[PDB]
Amino acid sequence: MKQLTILGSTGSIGCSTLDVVRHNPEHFRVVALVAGKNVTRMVEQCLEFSPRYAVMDDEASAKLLKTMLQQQGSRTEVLSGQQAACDMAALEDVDQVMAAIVGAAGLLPTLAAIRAGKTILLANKESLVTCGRLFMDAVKQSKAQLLPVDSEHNAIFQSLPQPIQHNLGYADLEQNGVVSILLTGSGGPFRETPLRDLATMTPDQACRHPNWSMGRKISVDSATMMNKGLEYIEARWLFNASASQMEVLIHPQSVIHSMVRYQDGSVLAQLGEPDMRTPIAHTMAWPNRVNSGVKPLDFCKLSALTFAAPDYDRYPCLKLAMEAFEQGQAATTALNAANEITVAAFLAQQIRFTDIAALNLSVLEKMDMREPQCVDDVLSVDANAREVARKEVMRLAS
Amino acid sequence: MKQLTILGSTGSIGCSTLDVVRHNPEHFRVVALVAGKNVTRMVEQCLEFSPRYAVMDDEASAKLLKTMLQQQGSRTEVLSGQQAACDMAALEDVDQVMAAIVGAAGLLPTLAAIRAGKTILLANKESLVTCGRLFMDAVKQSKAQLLPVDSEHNAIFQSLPQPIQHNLGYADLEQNGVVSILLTGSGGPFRETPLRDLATMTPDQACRHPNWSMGRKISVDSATMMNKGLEYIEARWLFNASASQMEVLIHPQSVIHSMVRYQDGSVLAQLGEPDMRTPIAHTMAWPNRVNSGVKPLDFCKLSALTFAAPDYDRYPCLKLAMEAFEQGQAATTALNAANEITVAAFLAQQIRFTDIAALNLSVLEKMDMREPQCVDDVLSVDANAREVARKEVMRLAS
Ligand SMILES: NC(=O)C1=CN([C@@H]2O[C@H](COP(=O)(O)OP(=O)(O)OC[C@H]3O[C@@H](n4cnc5c(N)ncnc54)[C@H](OP(=O)(O)O)[C@@H]3O)[C@@H](O)[C@H]2O)C=CC1
Ligand SMILES: NC(=O)C1=CN([C@@H]2O[C@H](COP(=O)(O)OP(=O)(O)OC[C@H]3O[C@@H](n4cnc5c(N)ncnc54)[C@H](OP(=O)(O)O)[C@@H]3O)[C@@H](O)[C@H]2O)C=CC1
Ligand SMILES: O=CN(O)CCCP(=O)(O)O
Ligand SMILES: O=CN(O)CCCP(=O)(O)O
Repeated sequence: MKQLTILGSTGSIGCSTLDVVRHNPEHFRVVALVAGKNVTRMVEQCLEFSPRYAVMDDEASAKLLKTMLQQQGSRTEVLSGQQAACDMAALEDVDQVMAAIVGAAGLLPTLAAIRAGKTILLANKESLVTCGRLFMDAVKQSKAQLLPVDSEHNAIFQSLPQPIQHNLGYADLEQNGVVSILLTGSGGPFRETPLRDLATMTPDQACRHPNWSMGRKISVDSATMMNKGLEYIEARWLFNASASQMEVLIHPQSVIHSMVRYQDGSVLAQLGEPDMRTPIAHTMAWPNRVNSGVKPLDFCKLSALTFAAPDYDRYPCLKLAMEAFEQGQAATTALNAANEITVAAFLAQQIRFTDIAALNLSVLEKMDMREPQCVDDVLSVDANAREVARKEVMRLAS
Repeated sequence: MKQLTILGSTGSIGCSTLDVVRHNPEHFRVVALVAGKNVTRMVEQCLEFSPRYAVMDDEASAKLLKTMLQQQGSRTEVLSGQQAACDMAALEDVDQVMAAIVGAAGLLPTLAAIRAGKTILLANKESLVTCGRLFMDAVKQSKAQLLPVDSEHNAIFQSLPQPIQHNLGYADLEQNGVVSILLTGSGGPFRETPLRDLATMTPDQACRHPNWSMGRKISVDSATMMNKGLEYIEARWLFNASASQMEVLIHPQSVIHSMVRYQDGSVLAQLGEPDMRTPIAHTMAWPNRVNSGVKPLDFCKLSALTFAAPDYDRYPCLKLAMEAFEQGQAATTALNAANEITVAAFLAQQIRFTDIAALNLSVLEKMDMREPQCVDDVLSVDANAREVARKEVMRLAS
């Protein structure tokens, strides 16, 4: 049996992860749950799975949680704060850490798991994007194995040969017959929206993905295709790919999750229902397999699968992220930090949908800072670009 | 470097194979070529690649070949007949044998390669279909590794995990997380032809595949979907799959070549241009990769990819083959033998297109014979069902 600490257990991926455990009691046991403010969800999960520990990031939420748990007679002890999260990710009995906190806030707890040599089920993409080579150095230095959870990177992982799978980010693609990595695809809920209508799209409209049920941040990133930009940066670190070995493709139907080109013409791909339990269960069981709760993909009830090239006028964010990689880690760290702030601003109805890409570009220009040489510098650049992002948000606020 | 005997070098797959060699002189060398009657093609290939030996099955064709070769000053020695083919497939210097003769005639030379412990690049599907468990017993008994060349079985092979790849036909699918094998797909050139028009389709119309350039036999089998029936039988032996672990799906566009379901919902698939150099080059280089001459599949210039369930009224042959597997090896051997005769009859304009499935059914009923216990019995059943098939052909001939 394998034992998990789940970071961000109350989110969409954390809930999908717990459902995989729920469908496989004899293979998986949850030792610790870690979240932020969602008390009702955490108390559902603590009473159900009886974890040893439960962390809420915010102190007042931990108090409410302990009151309900101690009333029912639960054995789950409640802690709080960032360091508690880091300690839960480094427990001796833990075999796997589902890194599924949203944004760069999940960096430090995820790095604690990596320093303790845990198997990292990596979903929290903003952490790798913002930390870059320093994240990959930390994994190599320790005894830790990265298993990508993100639909796209998991699909690519499953379509890569074993020398790559067993030396992720350090193996050579060309030596193993890989020409490029094909990153798909959805294109968001405003794919077919007229360009001049994009600015009037509300948060509720941006969070209604046709195929995916996700958190709010990641759903807005799907709409702007900043998600694909962040996954592009991430894929280059995860799979040791250069700009010329990367491709980006819109696939509206979200059936194909991503692909890998090979020298002989072959393209290996992962397919299935647009449902995160599948890739989550891939990593939890790898190199074996388990049932995830997802039913078999019925090919006779599908929409015709199409592909199209991404239009940078429709998706200014994609361009921002792809060029931020060429600009370096300071700009990338600054971009991700800015995108976190502007997406939050958009959801709070402070700015318009298309203001996300305008203000993101603005923050990047106003940032002038040295390339991070350590994790502290990564957080200093992140903190400083958030300050700038907030100022710009208020420059477009009613 | 690796050295090949190519069986059926002058056919469509043999030509595709030689083009892979042509694109990789430093990785591949042809020691021997083996064909039937196509003298102009064999003399092209002997003068180009300067093989040690060249076999033509028919004696008069070997004479014509030797005349031209000895005039130019070629070092290639010409032999003839079936035993010569078997000896070429068992030469000490040979590393790989491309089994690409059409029909059951390729059985014995392919079995010679298997007894000599060669790496079998298996394209000749009628040999495995007609020989069944006895073919798989011969491979296990020897030091031989099967690498499927057929578009579909190669795609499946590339989408299966390594324990299956390294113990093909003897490994357990369920233990390795495989739920089913998804076999696609094209549906032939008469897919959208009205049912009542099928009987007036000419040989020339049946050999015009939208996506594939193949030999005539295999193209008619695509039109009746007997090809998919033969690949269904073959897939069950190659990958140790039961009826419930097999699926059949029409995919008109021929972009996806076949897929594999997994327990967690995952479906791994191979994609690419409909071009046999790709899967051929997969096997020749495996587990490495080489260039095959096939360009990268442009996803932005594709037709929408559709899938549909096969209709047995449109494709009576598919039903015949799937049920012939339940009926045993004698019926399967008899069916394949009958289909060889009727497809030949159709191409020679002796019977109509839809007469293929009628006469195939007829032969099966009139056959009453014991299950083969050895290779000799397989050939006795094959020989006897050809006799019957010929009689039935003349019962519908003008
Ligand atoms: N959902 C999906 O289909 C996919 C998500 N991802 C990525 O995975 C990550 C998770 O996304 P998703 O689950 O959708 O986001 P959600 O908004 O649904 O949930 C995020 C989780 O993180 C927790 N969290 C936030 N801040 C902290 C903190 N500082 N300390 C500890 N926990 C915190 C939240 O707790 P709480 O809610 O209690 O406040 C919540 O449980 C993201 O980085 C996303 O980009 C990648 C591919 C797919
Ligand atoms: N073409 C394709 O895309 C695919 C083919 N296959 C299978 O692979 C095999 C090859 O098919 P394909 O190349 O299309 O067929 P072709 O008709 O194009 O060629 C068949 C080859 O076999 C040779 N041959 C026939 N009889 C004998 C004999 N008795 N002794 C030695 N050689 C002989 C022919 O020689 P000659 O022409 O000189 O008489 C020819 O070179 C078939 O079993 C087919 O089902 C499977 C998947 C795809
Ligand atoms: O894992 C899932 N994602 O990454 C979100 C996919 C939606 P997109 O393809 O529009 O980014
Ligand atoms: O390798 C190629 N084939 O098997 C022929 C494919 C055409 P079909 O899918 O119609 O059988």
